[PDB]
Amino acid sequence: SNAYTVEPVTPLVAAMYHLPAAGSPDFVGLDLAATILADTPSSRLYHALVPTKLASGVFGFTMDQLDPGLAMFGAQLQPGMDQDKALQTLTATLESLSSKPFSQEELERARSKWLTAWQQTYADPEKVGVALSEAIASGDWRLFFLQRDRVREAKLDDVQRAAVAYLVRSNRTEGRYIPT
Amino acid sequence: SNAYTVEPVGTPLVAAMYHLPAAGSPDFVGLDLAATILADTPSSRLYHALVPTKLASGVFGFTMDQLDPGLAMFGAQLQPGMDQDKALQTLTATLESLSSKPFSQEELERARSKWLTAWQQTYADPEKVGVALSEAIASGDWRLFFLQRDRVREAKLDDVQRAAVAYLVRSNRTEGRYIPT
Amino acid sequence: SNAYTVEPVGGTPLVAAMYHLPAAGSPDFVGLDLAATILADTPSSRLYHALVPTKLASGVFGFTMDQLDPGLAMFGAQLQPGMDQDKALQTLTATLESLSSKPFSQEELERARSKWLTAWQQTYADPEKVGVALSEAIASGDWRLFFLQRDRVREAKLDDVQRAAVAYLVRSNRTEGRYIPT
Amino acid sequence: SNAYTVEPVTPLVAAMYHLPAAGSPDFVGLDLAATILADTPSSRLYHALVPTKLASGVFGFTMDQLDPGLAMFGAQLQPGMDQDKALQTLTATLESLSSKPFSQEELERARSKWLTAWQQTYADPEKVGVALSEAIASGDWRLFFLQRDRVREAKLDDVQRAAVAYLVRSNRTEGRYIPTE
Amino acid sequence: SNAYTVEPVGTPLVAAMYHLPAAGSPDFVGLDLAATILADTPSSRLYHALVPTKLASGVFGFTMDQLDPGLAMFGAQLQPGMDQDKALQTLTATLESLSSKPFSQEELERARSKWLTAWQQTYADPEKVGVALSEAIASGDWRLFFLQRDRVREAKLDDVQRAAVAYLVRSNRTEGRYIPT
Amino acid sequence: SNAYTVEPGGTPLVAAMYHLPAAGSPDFVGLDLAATILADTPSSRLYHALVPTKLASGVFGFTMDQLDPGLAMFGAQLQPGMDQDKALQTLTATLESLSSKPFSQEELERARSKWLTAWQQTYADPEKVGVALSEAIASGDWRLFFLQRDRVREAKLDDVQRAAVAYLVRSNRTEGRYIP
Repeated sequence: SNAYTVEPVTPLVAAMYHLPAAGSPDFVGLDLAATILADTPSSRLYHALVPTKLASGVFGFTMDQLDPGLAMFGAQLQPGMDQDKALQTLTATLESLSSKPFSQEELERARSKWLTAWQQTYADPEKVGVALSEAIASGDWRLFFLQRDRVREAKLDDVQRAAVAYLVRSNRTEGRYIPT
Repeated sequence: SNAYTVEPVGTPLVAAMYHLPAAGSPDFVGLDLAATILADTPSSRLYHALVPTKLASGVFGFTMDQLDPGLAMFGAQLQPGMDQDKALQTLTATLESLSSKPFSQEELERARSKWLTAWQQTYADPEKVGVALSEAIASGDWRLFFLQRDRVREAKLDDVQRAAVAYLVRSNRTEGRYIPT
Repeated sequence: SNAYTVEPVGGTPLVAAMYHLPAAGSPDFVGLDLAATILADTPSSRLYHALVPTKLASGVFGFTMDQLDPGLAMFGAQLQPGMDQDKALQTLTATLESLSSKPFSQEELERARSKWLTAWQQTYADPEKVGVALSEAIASGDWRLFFLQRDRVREAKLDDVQRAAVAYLVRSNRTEGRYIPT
Repeated sequence: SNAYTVEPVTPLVAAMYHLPAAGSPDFVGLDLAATILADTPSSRLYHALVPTKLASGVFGFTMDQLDPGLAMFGAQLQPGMDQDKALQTLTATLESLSSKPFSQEELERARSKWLTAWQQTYADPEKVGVALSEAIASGDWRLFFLQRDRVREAKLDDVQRAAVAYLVRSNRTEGRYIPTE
Repeated sequence: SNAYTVEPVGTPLVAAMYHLPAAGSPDFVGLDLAATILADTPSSRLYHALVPTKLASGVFGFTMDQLDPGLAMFGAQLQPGMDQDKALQTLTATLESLSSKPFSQEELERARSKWLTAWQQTYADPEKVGVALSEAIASGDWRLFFLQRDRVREAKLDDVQRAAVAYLVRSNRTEGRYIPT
Repeated sequence: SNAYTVEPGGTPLVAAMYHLPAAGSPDFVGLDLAATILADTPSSRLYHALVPTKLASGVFGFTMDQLDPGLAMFGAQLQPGMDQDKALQTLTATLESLSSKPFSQEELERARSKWLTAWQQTYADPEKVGVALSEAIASGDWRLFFLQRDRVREAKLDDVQRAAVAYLVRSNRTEGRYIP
């Protein structure tokens, strides 16, 4: 999944987490969770960061073409903002979701997002060819199809379990971009 | 603006078409954004009204000011057997009774973001900007491409609610059915 | 439908034959849409086979253009310097206007049908593209057309596509033209 | 042609000029001219407007799908920038090319840009169909190839002559967009 | 090559992949072209063997050289309740019994047209070309981007035939099933 | 950067490849930009030395960071008749003689604007940004997607001149030729 949401109204902080096995319920869980966490102003990080003036915009990606595969969350700040506080709020928000469980509505939003994208990919043999090759490079051709099936059958508590299981300190690495 | 959301799982369709306000009206942006709250994502007024209820398999909303007259089109795709008169009726009553379920600020922010994200994609592409400018001239004012953006940027909930309420009425409504024969 | 098929081997003369489309609401419209792909698209197309292995042409093309009023179908051939433009135009129009004695095969229809439906599914999977296709159907006079054209294509019989091409690809509807560079 | 070049780093001014018919041997001259005037940091408009802090960016398009067809040039400014000066500098630049004629280098850059986009169009059957359709809507299907040929054969003097002939005060309309802050 | 063809008028899949010869070997393009004869459009060998027999609903075939080893993968899209054993065995047989049903010139021509049209689209876009040259160099030979093209242009029926029968072999096969949970 | 510019046995081509500096090196952006000036549009150095004079029908220039080691590739497309050795001597001398004909400020602005235009188009599209951050991570540092845009923004003529002259030298030149 790919999310980058910036306010209507450049330093950057990031946090990255190792993903589970490509073919698992947890992987599809965190793919969906990343959308809920970073996509649109309704998302967890935007709501946590922007209205409160700690960040100018937020993003969340799951990057399966890396080995290790990574989920990467972050925020772009304005010139004079507090990187320390921005990074602490970001990781706090991401790592404390048993305190703030996903809603069915949020799950549905992400599921719909994910499946829209798969359908555009499938309708196009050029895109299907790339995706299948990414599947064989991940280890199994069936993944392309398997993952769609996981996403259609995903219940709220799997996705809750995936994110709580993987968005944890022991699996966190931080970054900041501080320009010259 | 552009919305089509279906359920995660030939096909009969029902549609309601509304005339838009003039592109230069300070209600035009109201409707654009309204169509998104109304028809985009599982969270939209139409999806929620038509799909868990099993009245339709998916919903859409489009504003197409490339036409004369300019139009908003909202519709639902049904399954083979679903009651077509029930889907249409629910469809229109959803669109036309927003005074009874008013837009939230969160709904607006959701629609404003999508709109501005689309505008910035147009803007970064000189080919798309040239198209967007000549469409603005075709609607009678080259400024409109930037004016629309500034109006979305400054759009207040009060103004979006009023525009949708003034324009999504039965007297501005043209119904359509497509029944694969 | 849109097709431009070239071979793998002054400037380049082009000859062309123009015909008119049926109304977009007519059964025939998709017939002619599917036909132009059979006539003009890939080395297996009727035009390509008549003009290119025979060395009359460098490539062939076929487009249906309903954004015009009148709506127009355009077929043509790309020439090399030295090739007879009249003999090309001669053969191009003979192929188009004699399908009556050279009827589409089931397999040809399936080739054009598969292409058409793939394009349709790609359009439908994108809200942006659907919004455009819907506005074009409205402009055409029936928002239903976006879906109806699809339904008509998936159910397309060989006899109906033949009859459509045979009634529209006729000399009385035909206007020839040529581009010679410089 | 399409051009929009901004400073590496919502007010706007614009001037718009009627185009000759597509089949006039003036019409590609203006196409190429517009690129010279409006594309990249080497453009006549960028040079006059941007280092001088009258605009953050400039643009220029030929819009042949309008009737009447237009050449549209314009500038985007930051809020405190003098609108009247940017606008007078823009038009002055466009309408005084007899005192600063095109160089062969400029024609070459802009000719390569045109022919590159034409080749990109030509390689896609879908884009060809639309271009052929627009040529027929402009007056003649042959214009699609014939404009390529003219661009290929375009001499500096013809491009000079067409710009100078059509970019004059009797052929232009002005505009400003002053946002409602 | 890419091929994915489905019947017009929650689904299992059965497949078979084979190792390609090295990119730079002469048989490499034969197999690229072969998979198109085999898998692309309703006239393809897989389609005739699996769709009218109602042994499959759609077929695909792709050669993926970015992979190491490179593979050609062929497959069938199934309906719940269709014979999976039979589909795969008819699939694997079709791909392995080509010598009894040799490729026709017309089939070669079709495959070549598609290959070169795609190659021309890559060459037309600097960014794609750079990507393609970059893969060439990773193969250990920049020239390959250009050589493959010339190889395809020259390709003879006899060699495309031998390449396929040399490589689409039970010796070189790995088999797959995807059944929905 | 990617550039291929053509004029209005089969097609032979000749090439010269040079190792790029590290992506995080302050010379990387320099060479990215220099490739544009050297090979993009008729006004490019290679086009001017090779095309008007008829030693080639087109020229090209890429920097390919996704390789290990990263390369600048330059080349020329010839007509069936032309002399390959001459094209290659003229291509290499141009590339290796930039002390003699320094980049202008104008050249640089055209290169920088091209580069930044392509960055804003990526940045505008959340899918594109995700891919670009993956390469950045694969290149060994996520911050590069941004740092390189800041670096292009601030790139001065003399740094760009110096980067190009330092890397486009006889000791870094591997030649190649394609003759059908």
